[PDB]
This record gives sequence, C-alpha cells and structure tokens, in this order.
Amino acid sequence: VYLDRKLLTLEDKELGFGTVKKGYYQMKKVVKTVAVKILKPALKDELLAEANVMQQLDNPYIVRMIGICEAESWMLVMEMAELGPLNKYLQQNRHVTDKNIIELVHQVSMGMKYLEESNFVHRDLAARNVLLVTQHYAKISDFGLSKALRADENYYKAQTGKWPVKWYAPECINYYKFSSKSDVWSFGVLMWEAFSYGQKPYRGMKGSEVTAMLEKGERMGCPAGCPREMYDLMNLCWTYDVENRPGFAAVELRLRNYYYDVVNHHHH
Ligand SMILES: NC(=O)c1cnc(N[C@@H]2CCCC[C@@H]2N)nc1Nc1cccc(-n2nccn2)c1
Repeated sequence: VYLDRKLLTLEDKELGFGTVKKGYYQMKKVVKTVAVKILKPALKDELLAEANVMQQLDNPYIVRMIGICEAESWMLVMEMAELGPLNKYLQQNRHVTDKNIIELVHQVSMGMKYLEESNFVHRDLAARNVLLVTQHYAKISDFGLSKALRADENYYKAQTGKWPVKWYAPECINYYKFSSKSDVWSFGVLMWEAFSYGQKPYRGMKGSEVTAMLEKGERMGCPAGCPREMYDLMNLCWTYDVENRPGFAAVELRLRNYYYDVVNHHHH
C-alpha cells in the first residue's frame, strides 16, 4: 500500500481534512491518472483508517485506492473519477434522462450490495459521495466515516458528532446504531437527490425539523419527472422500522428489474 513520492506528480490546482488534487502515478508500465486526498494526529489516524477500509474493497462500483504516501503531508491516492460528484454533475446536466439516472443509482446499489455482503457500513452515502467515471459509470467514494462491523454484530454503535443528519435513518439519530439498513435509508435520500438533479434534500429545514417530520411519518414528495416505481423504491428505503426496511440485495434486485423494463421500453 506504500507508494513512492518520486513516482507521483501532483497538479497545482485543487479539485475540491484538506484538499483533493489531480495527479499521475507511474504504474508498472502505464501512467495512471489519480485523485489524491492531501491532509491540511487525529487527521492522520482518520486518513489511515479510511485507507484500511479501501484496501479491503474490490468492486467495479467502489473507488479503488492505489495507495498511501507520507511526504509533505499524508496522502491517499485513488483512481480518478473525471466527471466528479453526481450532485454537481446533474445540477450542470439537466438533459440527463430518467433512464440514465436509473442506470447510475442501480450501479450505486450494486456497490452497496457488495459493501453489505462485505459487512462494512458506509455512514456517508449521499450524491456528493458518488463519483462519475463517465455519464454511464458511477462509483461510491469517501469512506472517512466507514466502519468494518464486528464478527458478532450487524451494527456499529457510535459513542460521540458532526453528522450528515439529513441522510441518516431514525435509529442512527435515536440510538446511534449504524447498519447496512441505515445505509439503505441514506440510499433513498441519494435516489431523491439524483432524480431532483442534485437539489439538496429537505430544503430550508433544520436537522431537528427533519427528525420531527420523519417521526410524523412524513416524507419528501416525488421529484418532477421521477418515475412512480422509483419514488415507491425511495419510500421503501425510508421504512421507519429497521427490521422491516429492505437490505441492499432486495433494493438492487428491484432497481435491476425496473432498469431492464425501461431498457425494454426504449428498444420499443
Ligand atoms: N477518486 C476520485 O476521483 C475522488 C474521490 N473522492 C473524492 N472526494 C470528494 C471530496 C470533496 C467533495 C466531493 C467528493 N466527495 N473526489 C474525487 N474526485 C473528484 C473528481 C472531480 C472533482 C472532485 N470534486 N469536485 C468538487 C469537489 N471535489 C472530486
């Protein structure tokens, strides 16, 4: 996992803990374009824990880590997803079709089905953390809050924090318990963001007002032009009771089947 600084070439400009910069890494033969997270002891430990999670994952729909390097600061080197975050892409590309959005959120569900099978919880699943390789190829990124589940438990219990509350399930807020089912709830919010072309969820509401709304059984409305089948899936992800909420195997299957029905309608 330890990379050679002499083989890494960093660009001066910043793409976006610190910063994300574009670079190039000399591989065995080819040169590879990379995205590098550069830190600007708690930050070092967090980056190394993130590196430890990514090291264990191998799936076409999850950003691959190339390695780590300790130079000017600690650096986490990843494969580059040229088109950037999904929310920003859709805000700038409103012509993207409903079929293309289904294709991308289905890819995220495949990556998450893999993470669930791997017994890792993401804990920051949102459209800003889905990166586009192409307009037809999404990858999940940003494993800074992710956790490997213990062998005897299907959830992570947080003790302390600065949380993305609008993407969190009720049991995360009420019991500090994070599971693959909690990530399913976040995935419902991510689907809403995607079909709303990168609009922020729960516009104009405080985190506490969001909790109050959800407790009353109320949910965000259907985005303009969103297929009813996809809005129904969002509502199923937003099942209040964790036991009754589907896991990613059930979600990916529903998305897969619907995507094939849409691919069929297009051919007709
Ligand atoms: N492998 C990667 O390509 C990569 C992995 N992870 C991330 N993480 C960032 C953290 C900052 C928030 C946004 C995102 N979750 N960004 C990556 N690339 C990237 C590519 C183009 C643009 C940007 N970009 N545009 C605006 C901000 N960042 C990032």
